[PDB]
Amino acid sequence: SFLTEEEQEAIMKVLQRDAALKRAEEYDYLIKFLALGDSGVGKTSVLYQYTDGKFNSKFITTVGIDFREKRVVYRASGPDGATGRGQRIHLQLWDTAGLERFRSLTTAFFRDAMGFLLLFDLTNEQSFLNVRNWISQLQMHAYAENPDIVLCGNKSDLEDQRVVKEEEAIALAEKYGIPYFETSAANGTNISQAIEMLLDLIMKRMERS
Amino acid sequence: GHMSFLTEEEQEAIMKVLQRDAALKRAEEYDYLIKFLALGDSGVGKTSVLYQYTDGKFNSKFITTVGIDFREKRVVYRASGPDGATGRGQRIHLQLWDTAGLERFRSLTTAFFRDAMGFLLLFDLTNEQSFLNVRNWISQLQMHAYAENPDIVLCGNKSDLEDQRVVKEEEAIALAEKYGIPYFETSAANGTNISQAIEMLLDLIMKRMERS
Ligand SMILES: Nc1nc2c(ncn2[C@@H]2O[C@H](COP(=O)(O)OP(=O)(O)NP(=O)(O)O)[C@@H](O)[C@H]2O)c(=O)[nH]1
Ligand SMILES: Nc1nc2c(ncn2[C@@H]2O[C@H](COP(=O)(O)OP(=O)(O)NP(=O)(O)O)[C@@H](O)[C@H]2O)c(=O)[nH]1
Ligand SMILES: C=CC(=O)Nc1ccc(S(=O)(=O)N2CCC[C@H]2C(=O)Nc2cccc(OC)c2)cc1
Ligand SMILES: C=CC(=O)Nc1ccc(S(=O)(=O)N2CCC[C@H]2C(=O)Nc2cccc(OC)c2)cc1
Ligand SMILES: [Mg+2]
Ligand SMILES: [Mg+2]
Repeated sequence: SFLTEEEQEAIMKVLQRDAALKRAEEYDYLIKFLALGDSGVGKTSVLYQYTDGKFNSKFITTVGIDFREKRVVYRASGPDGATGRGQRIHLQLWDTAGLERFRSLTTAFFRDAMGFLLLFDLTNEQSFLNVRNWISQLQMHAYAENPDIVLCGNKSDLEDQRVVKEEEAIALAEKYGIPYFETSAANGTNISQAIEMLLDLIMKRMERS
Repeated sequence: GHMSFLTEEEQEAIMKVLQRDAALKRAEEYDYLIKFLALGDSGVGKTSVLYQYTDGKFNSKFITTVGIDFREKRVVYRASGPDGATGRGQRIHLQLWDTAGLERFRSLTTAFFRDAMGFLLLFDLTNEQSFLNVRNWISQLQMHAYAENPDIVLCGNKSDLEDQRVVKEEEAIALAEKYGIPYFETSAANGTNISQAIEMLLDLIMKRMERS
């Protein structure tokens, strides 16, 4: 078991990199958010796909905590399909280990998030079932009582082993008022649609300020 | 080395510390919340200094901090002035992070540097080794504070032990000057300078804050 020196140095590396990044943003605005979910659901894969278009299938469980950036451009996303001239958005995309060994390390990074990507594994029902607790965890620890969440039933490319019925998943999302997307980190289905939704939900919350 | 992962109990603690923090923060979403953070080697006096500060009390049993905690104290801060021009009393809600010191908690404690507008660095006067590591703490603070050239006050703690004092006074004033930081010699037991150092830190933060 016992946590090793080499793994802490990586985490100090991520931390050292975040601390550097914040010091510089000091684009148009920096929009931070955070992906979480049981481990082995594709947080890293999903984010990797989204940023780089690639996908490794070797499972490399996240060493506690990591983050990525995309310099995307956000546009209006207005009513009945409008689009006013949109902004530059530096993105920061936290990736949390879903394991026990880091439940208390990852939960400290919620404070830096402005939205959330809650992931489950369409091929693993317990991923789906534990989704309620994850949401509980987010109201309890995020920095607004009703934090913006987009849910993702990831691994949509593995139909011959999909045990979560879209009915049950849409029903869970409707019960909380959270957008649902079924996603694949293999081939990128809805990977863009889903995080951009969060971005809209997040950017629109700032124009309520 | 062989650093143990957090037991569930250990993680139980820290999760409710976090839960505590979340509420505090959300609640403040007639004041001015100010935070800072205690750090330095294990056993140098970190919690005790803070417990002396908030409750005017001291406990002899070493109760090593399980990763992270924080204490609060309401206070009134009045501006400094060029000819004793002390300004209006500001209510200042104070959150005081107490970080562990054992290395096995290093990356958990460093996470919280983004929440701390200043740092209270402790070594022990009865332990030169703790005093020697202080350079590496400042280097860890330059590296991971979310503002650069961050505000630090350095505390030589345990000053009420003079038969056990080993850190020469001059070596510390030296350091504190080379790095240009306030140095205080403190006692978490009798309370000598505890208040003065913490008041100094908030002052720095306060003046630093209104650079605008
Ligand atoms: N077919 C398919 N496999 C995927 C997809 N996303 C991840 N996987 C696979 O599922 C496993 C889990 O990947 P990973 O990104 O590490 O998941 P994670 O939830 O971030 N793990 P951790 O929480 O430990 O960081 C890997 O073997 C990966 O290749 C996806 O969209 N489709
Ligand atoms: N005589 C004396 N004892 C002190 C003083 N400050 C702390 N102590 C004692 O020395 C030990 C230091 O304990 P404590 O300050 O709680 O540890 P800490 O700095 O928070 N380290 P940790 O990272 O393990 O939580 C305890 O036994 C405490 O009671 C002081 O000024 N004088
Ligand atoms: C939970 C999600 C939700 O639904 N709402 C929600 C909850 C929390 C947060 S937030 O706490 O993370 N947050 C607000 C904006 C940025 C940051 C902040 O406050 N300050 C800051 C200031 C200066 C610099 C700096 O980086 C360099 C950062 C945002 C949205
Ligand atoms: C607070 C301590 C800390 O840990 N970090 C930290 C330190 C300083 C600042 S500072 O911007 O305010 N500042 C500008 C220069 C120094 C200092 C100042 O005002 N006067 C001064 C003090 C000593 C010698 C000296 O040379 C003539 C001048 C901000 C953060
Ligand atoms: Mg991962
Ligand atoms: Mg302590």
